[PDB]
Amino acid sequence: MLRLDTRFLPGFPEALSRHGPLLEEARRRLLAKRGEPGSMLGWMDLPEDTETLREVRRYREANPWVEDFVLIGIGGSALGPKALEAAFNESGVRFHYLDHVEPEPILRLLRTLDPRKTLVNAVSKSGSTAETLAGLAVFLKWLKAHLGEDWRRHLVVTTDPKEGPLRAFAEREGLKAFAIPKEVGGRFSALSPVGLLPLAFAGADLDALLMGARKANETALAPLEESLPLKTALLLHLHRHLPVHVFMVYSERLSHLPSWFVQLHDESLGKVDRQGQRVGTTAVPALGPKDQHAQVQLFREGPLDKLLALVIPEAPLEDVEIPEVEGLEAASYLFGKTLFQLLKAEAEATYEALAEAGQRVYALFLPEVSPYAVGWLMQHLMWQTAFLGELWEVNAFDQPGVELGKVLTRKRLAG
Amino acid sequence: MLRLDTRFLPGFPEALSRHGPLLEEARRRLLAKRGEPGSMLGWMDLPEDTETLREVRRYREANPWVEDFVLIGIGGSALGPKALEAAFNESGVRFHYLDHVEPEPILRLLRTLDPRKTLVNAVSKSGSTAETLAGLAVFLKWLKAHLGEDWRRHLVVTTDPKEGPLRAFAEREGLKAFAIPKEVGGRFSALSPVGLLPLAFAGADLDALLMGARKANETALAPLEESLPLKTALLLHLHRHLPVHVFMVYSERLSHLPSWFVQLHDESLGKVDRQGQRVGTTAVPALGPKDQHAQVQLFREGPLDKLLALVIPEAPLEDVEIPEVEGLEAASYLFGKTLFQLLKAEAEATYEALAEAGQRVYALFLPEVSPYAVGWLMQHLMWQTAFLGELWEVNAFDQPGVELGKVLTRKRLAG
Repeated sequence: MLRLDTRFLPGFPEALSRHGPLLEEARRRLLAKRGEPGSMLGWMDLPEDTETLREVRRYREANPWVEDFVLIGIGGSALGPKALEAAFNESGVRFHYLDHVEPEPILRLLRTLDPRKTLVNAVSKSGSTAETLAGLAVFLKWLKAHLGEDWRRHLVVTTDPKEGPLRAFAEREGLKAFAIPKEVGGRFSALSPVGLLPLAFAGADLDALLMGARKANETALAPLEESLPLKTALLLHLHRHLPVHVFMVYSERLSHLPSWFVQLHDESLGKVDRQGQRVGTTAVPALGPKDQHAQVQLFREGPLDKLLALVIPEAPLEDVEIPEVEGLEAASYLFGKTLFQLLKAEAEATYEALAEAGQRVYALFLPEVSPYAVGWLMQHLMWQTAFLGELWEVNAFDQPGVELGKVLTRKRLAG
Repeated sequence: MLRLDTRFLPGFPEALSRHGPLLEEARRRLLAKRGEPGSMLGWMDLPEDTETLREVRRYREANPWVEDFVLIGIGGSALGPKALEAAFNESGVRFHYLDHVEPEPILRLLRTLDPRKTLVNAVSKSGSTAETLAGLAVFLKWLKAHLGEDWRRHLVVTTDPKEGPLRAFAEREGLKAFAIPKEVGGRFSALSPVGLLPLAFAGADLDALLMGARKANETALAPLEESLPLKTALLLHLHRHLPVHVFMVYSERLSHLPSWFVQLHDESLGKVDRQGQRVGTTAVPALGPKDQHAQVQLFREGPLDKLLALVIPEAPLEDVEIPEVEGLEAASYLFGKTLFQLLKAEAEATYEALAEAGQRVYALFLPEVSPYAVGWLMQHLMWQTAFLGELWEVNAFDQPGVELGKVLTRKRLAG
């Protein structure tokens, strides 16, 4: 059960009632856009597509030879997969993310990977993302050079079902391809094959992941008092006057989740509203307890300009008891305790410390770090973001600001 | 040679001139503090220690059996090492960082690493950091159980030369130990054995790293016009009221540098000044070009409340030509160009786009990503930060805010 804790924000229950109408209206506006072509709300439906999932799995089982999975993708095509694979890799398959174009790290891959054991997954919604095309071209030459005509079995594409150069290339070469639904933006595509394909090779429980996401869907359409997504949307809305929103996760397995959320929040809400005003808060990634040794100092004695969300697990999947050390008595207070016990204590300690310093902070508790709880959390955050899009009167599903950089890049490349 | 570019900040030359006296005094105040025990300015001298790096090299050479290096450390004892090792690993030795206490990831390491090929490095300045003592306890049991009498050779300690439980433990057990100078704080310890030891096993050029840092020391003492650290200190100072400071690096090899800077900036300047006021800006990490697909959208159309610094390399160490692909004509504009050429184009393009959007942005150019250039950059930033400590009238070398969390943690664990 994903649980919202606002022990340090006493006025919330009342503020929720007060803003009930506003929230109901924001939700009404969003839902009224479904089915409308181009509204980009397809991410709502991904958790219900259990058939594509079985298809992804079948393909994975038909290719047990894969030892190295090279995902050539950037942004929405990489952050979700990275976040999920780092947390649920049970298969031992090695994942390499080409979410950049710096030559050296890529040459190292070409020189250390066995072509016969490598599967390249080119991922891009439009299929024309510059970085991905560049990386693909490099890996294609490599594949053909080492595998001859047997290269095609080593390249799988994930892109729009009909449009774009990747789709066309896949059709032309008879390559296996998965689809990113037309109405699903890259930023909201984590639960589509974008995330499902690599997770299948990672041997994660895809069914549990989607089960969690479907539960989040239920909370999104539930009565206000049970609509967690609307509650957290309100929390951010009520603190929209604070420029920074910190997303801190107390888990190493979920070390890549903060980055995924930063993109979700930043790219969705950093927009010009209906009123022509530049809006959006700055999402800042953090991990616990490591960031108690990097950013907490600032949260504690720096400006009171932040709204902090802490994601805390309540149980481990497999704990470890901290053993006694002869000759190291200074650590005796730890002996007998478990690592998760230390993890949880630090999370609770920091949560309190942040509140004691006057910062506005709340927590989202996860029963444990599992596909079910994480799928719930991610889908929840996508809903949160979508609702905020209504409350802030912006288009939460586009990204007008990234176009110029692409044009200027082409210019400098050509002349 | 590091290069500062302020092409999109036309009023900077006048501002530098006008604030000349202020900057000169900030520098004088900092330098006047040297010599005085407890000033925590030992990081200025690390580049001139031409004895310790030899000792580090000899130790490494005497242990060519290491295939896996497990660094148990957090915050200042982990970020510097991660940033450096990720950028300069030439040996292929696999590094594992215990900068957390979540049970599963650690259990995975205990079950997949070969004890005979593993070297454990416990790093902590105080020697009593909770997370590190817990991680060490666990690995100690593991080492003893699988290595017998030869366990001691697989554990090396990096801590204060005289204080703390780690120092005492190392002397009691006859373990190899390296020293973090008394006057060197954790977040300023990257060029001490904290970073030198792991870098040695990574096969990187330690000498070049310190030489580059020495160059930065020179710039810190140079005439104002040539003192890059005082110039960037001014830039951050002139935007001290803006809540956010983005640090974006256009390199994958340096993917861990932003995190290192965030701790350096946040923990040092997020303080209560001498007038009792809360000060400090929020450092936000970013990587190029991947963040053009995640955070740039917000920088482009969101609030103009940031000062952005872009770190851009000017040359690759080894480039890669993007090969033409038969059947992928939509990518022909990339054929013939190189990966670095693309990287550079995107960096310049984004730098300009950010300025076009009205954001206060500047760039720091590195000749290439090398120990020399990066050592220069890191030392430059430490000076920048120390100068800012004077300009903002705060103690940039302590961290009062993290104590409560530790106290509450012990309280929780006890009961």
